[PDB]
Amino acid sequence: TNPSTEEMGDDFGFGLCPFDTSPVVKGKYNTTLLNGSAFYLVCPIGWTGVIECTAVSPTTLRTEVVKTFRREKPFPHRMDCVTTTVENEDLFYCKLGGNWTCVKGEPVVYTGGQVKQCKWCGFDFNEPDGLPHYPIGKCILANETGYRIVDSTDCNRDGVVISAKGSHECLIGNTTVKVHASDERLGPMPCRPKEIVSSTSCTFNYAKTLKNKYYEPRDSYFQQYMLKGEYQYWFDLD
Amino acid sequence: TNPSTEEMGDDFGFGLCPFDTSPVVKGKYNTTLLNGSAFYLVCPIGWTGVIECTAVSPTTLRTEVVKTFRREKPFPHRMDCVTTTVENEDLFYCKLGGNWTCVKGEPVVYTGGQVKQCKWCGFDFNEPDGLPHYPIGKCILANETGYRIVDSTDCNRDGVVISAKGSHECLIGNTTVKVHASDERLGPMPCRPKEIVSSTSCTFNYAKTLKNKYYEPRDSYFQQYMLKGEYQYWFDLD
Repeated sequence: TNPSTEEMGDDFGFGLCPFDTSPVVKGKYNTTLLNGSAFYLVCPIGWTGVIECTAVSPTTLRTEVVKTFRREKPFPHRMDCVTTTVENEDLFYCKLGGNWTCVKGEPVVYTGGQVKQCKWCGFDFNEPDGLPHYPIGKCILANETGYRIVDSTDCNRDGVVISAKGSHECLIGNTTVKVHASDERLGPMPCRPKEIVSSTSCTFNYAKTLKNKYYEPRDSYFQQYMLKGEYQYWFDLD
Repeated sequence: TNPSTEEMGDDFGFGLCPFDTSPVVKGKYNTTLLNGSAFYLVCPIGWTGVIECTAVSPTTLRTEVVKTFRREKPFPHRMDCVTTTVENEDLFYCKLGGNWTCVKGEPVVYTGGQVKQCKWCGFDFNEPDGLPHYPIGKCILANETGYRIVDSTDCNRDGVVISAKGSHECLIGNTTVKVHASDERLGPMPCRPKEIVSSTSCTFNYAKTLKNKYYEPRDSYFQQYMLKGEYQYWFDLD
């Protein structure tokens, strides 16, 4: 008295205000567990702030300070915190702090492991089948509950775009996925077809497609995607 | 006498030995009508040399030239001197000489008129709908007996050459021209095919082509000449 200064080292975290003073908060962000007398703060990584175990006269009008806990340098990572909160379902990496304090920043890029879910342009699958390269779009692991970005492929495969509204469905891997066209030239749909509806000598089987687009595989007796204009057929003779 | 010298006129014809003497001809071509003690010269178009009334006396053997008739510059054309013969079935421009005296040579040449037969690669031809330009190769009229000569586009029209031994029956005009292959790259069949064969549930026709050559026309449906490698096909898809 009056004032003081306790050079707050890195491993600061908990102490006791002196005479049951009424402390306050004024710094950079909000990450307090203030009691009313002593205190206890939660994962103050990168937190520049201070508090004065104050005093105030009710009757008269003045307010002083008996102990200042000052700070000017960052706090590196410390005890058991989490560097990754959530947002809707994206795993933005915790920028300025820890749990429930997590200020947002960048998304978490991909390093390695073994995946268990993947989502893209408005659809989600589970295994390599049908996709040009696995991983893609964005994915996650079995342990967690939010996605990790990695790639940013264009919802497009030469004229064919994977939106989420209109028109003809088709199955990549194992899941129904919508698709929306663009041009009108030759173009291989990357999505295996929906329903094979049919109807020895001259036998034919056929599906449903868009304009001038072919879907794998080619017919046997012709070796040329028997396109047509709206239906890619599949012939078979005796 | 002795040894005259009758420079026969440019309009010479009938012959007249004197006091009985079997003639002897020593000319360029072979165009002398020998009729006893009197010759007759029919069409000597550009012919020189000499011809002499030689006599034979059985006592001594002093052959005596009494009447020698001579021509000093080539003879012109006059009356019934046909200068247009043939060989088997091939006309040739009779260089020098007329009736039964066609020392043939260079070929005839076209210039117009009114035709009704043309010939090319092992098969005779009639109507214009087909070969790239009517007429072509060699042709004749209705009055003559043999063909002329005007053009010579080789019997090779895009990959395929046309010859005489099989192996596929394809038609042009109203004829029936044989044809054989030669390479693999995509080429257009220049002869409408012969027999159509079929095989509603899935109606379709098929004939025979070769490797990658297409018999016109394309089905409006798949709007591209289909093929297998050994056949070309035709649907009716209502």
